[PDB]
Amino acid sequence: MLSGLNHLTLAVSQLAPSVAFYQQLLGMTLHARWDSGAYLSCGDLWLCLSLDPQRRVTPPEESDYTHYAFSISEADFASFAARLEAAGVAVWKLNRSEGASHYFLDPDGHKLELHVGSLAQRLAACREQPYKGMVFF
Amino acid sequence: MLSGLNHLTLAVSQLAPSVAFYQQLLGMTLHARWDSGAYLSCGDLWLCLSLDPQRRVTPPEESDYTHYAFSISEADFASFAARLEAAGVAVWKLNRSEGASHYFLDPDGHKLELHVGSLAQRLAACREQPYKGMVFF
Ligand SMILES: Cn1c(=O)oc2cc(N)ccc21
Ligand SMILES: [Mn+2]
Ligand SMILES: [Mn+2]
Repeated sequence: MLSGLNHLTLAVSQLAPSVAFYQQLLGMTLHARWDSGAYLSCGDLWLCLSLDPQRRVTPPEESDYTHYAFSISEADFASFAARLEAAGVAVWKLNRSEGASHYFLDPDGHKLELHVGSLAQRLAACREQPYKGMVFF
Repeated sequence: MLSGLNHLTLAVSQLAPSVAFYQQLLGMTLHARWDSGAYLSCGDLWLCLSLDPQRRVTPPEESDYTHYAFSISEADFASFAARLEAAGVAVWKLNRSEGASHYFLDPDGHKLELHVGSLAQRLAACREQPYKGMVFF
């Protein structure tokens, strides 16, 4: 039986700016760094950055909707989003189709998101404003 | 401050086989489905499948090392790997690291993994046998 996400591994093209982005800009905890990667945590999430010569810097119009959302509190959301904006962090989506979210890109174009709220809260919101054809189990 | 992974969203080319894969084959809980996606959970993980015509069914040689690892106990690992093998699920890598790992592909070529072991376990092993260039914090 599967019990959750053990880790998220992101392929990166340049290790140093990617470590800086996740550690310095996003505030995640850096545990170790080596010539080809780094291990960070974000709460219980184990994040691995893996240096990969195959990774390309990808504009958001060239990638699909696969994305990674990080939890942030209602009290912290707006100022964190505004700080990313003021720092010049690129974006990829503006319309809030799944609640309170800020959509932004990492240095390689990985699609990231700040989101306020749990799955239970999103299901409750969807009952009132459901997506087309929505069924709840 | 970011407090964890809020959700993982995978773009999918065909919703029905992706739901069958994550719900029926992998045993995740299906909470809701709509015309263009689904919400599932796996322990604390909130997974969203998003129907996206831009998703390509991508051979593993054509994607980078970005991947998503799910937790499983050591005791359950071999029978879950055998379940995936019975269903003909392709493997994209052999394990050569600490902790059991099974590297498998979803219907669209998303790179997945079953892994046994925590970040703390990995860091302890790395302390004893550090990777090239490894620094701890
Ligand atoms: C700046 N820095 C650091 O904090 O840990 C490192 C490890 C390596 N391999 C190279 C550079 C660093
Ligand atoms: Mn999202
Ligand atoms: Mn892995």
